[PDB]
Amino acid sequence: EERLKHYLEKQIPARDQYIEQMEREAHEQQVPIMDLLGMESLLHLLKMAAPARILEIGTAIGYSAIRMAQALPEATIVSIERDERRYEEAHKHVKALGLESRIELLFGDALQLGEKLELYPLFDVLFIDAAKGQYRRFFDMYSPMVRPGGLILSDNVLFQWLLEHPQYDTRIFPVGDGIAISIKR
Amino acid sequence: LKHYLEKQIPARDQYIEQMEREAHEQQVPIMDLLGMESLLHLLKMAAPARILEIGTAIGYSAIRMAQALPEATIVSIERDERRYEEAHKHVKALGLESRIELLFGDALQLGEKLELYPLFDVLFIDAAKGQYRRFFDMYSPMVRPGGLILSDNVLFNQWLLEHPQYDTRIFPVGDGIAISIKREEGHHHHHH
Ligand SMILES: [Mg+2]
Ligand SMILES: [Zn+2]
Ligand SMILES: [Zn+2]
Ligand SMILES: [Zn+2]
Ligand SMILES: [Zn+2]
Ligand SMILES: [Zn+2]
Ligand SMILES: [Zn+2]
Ligand SMILES: [Zn+2]
Ligand SMILES: [Zn+2]
Repeated sequence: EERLKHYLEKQIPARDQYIEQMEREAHEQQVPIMDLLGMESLLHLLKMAAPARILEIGTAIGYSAIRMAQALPEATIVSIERDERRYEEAHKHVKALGLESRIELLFGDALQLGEKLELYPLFDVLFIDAAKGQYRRFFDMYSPMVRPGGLILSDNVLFQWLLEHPQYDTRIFPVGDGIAISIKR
Repeated sequence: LKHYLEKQIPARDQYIEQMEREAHEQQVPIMDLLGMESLLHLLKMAAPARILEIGTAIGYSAIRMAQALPEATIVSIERDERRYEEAHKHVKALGLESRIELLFGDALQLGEKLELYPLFDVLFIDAAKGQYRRFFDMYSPMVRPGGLILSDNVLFNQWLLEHPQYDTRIFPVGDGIAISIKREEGHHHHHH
């Protein structure tokens, strides 16, 4: 509701000038990114969970990975990105902010990166956007890489096997178009 | 979407359901069901070991948190003698006495007692109950860095939002829940 959203949106502080330009670039180049309010909510949920390690599927231009790394200065992010041009942009944006060492960008097809990643230590958080497709495939491949007690955040989940998945305690939260928060048993 | 979220509620133990109807029929402060379910999920996500609550009422929130977090301990403070006695019986009913410690007293008079306890991961207070700000100031130093202060009934706030030692956001669930995350000479002047 506009009243409530006006109230909640006035609470959003300014980002780094470089980050605000990234937001403009994404709009200009029709690259979806999370809305400012949804993003502040997600970053707050992550701060509450206090993760050391985050795996994100679908880097795009690196906006979400950079926002997370900046909000969680002691976390490390691994982010997977298909395409070279978005991947290339993302790499430069990460480097621009000196975040190479805390954001590992993997290029490219998450489907043939799972063999690499299974030698990594378990992740505290997995972030997947159901809207980028192959949702069931990435959940299956990467959920085993999340620690017990850990979180899978599924953006756009409703846009049932998840909700009824025996190993996960799942609830949908009103962030953006609905985000599933699944806590691993 | 918002209609789907409206219905997102699993059945509670019959005894808990009876406590809910009782709170309603007897007009005892109780967290609304959708806010409660969201709060419990956020707590599970944060995995706190030690929770302090100011305002036990009849023990509904203490009980539901203890049930959601089987490893955690809860300390809860209530000033109304009738409510405290009822809460104590409900806690006993459910076999939860070893994990829920109920204190009868005025929280604003119990600071020195509570200082003795180990730091809490979560402080739960109610923006709709009296003395909210005094409770915040008094008990926030008893929360660990990185810990949470959760405030119920925040929408249905400037001082809270700009209080320096906390990173606070308001979540639009139930009646509004604020989640505040705790941040980490004289003659001497001669000679130096
Ligand atoms: Mg309420
Ligand atoms: Zn750029
Ligand atoms: Zn390939
Ligand atoms: Zn929408
Ligand atoms: Zn009524
Ligand atoms: Zn839950
Ligand atoms: Zn009763
Ligand atoms: Zn204060
Ligand atoms: Zn209400």
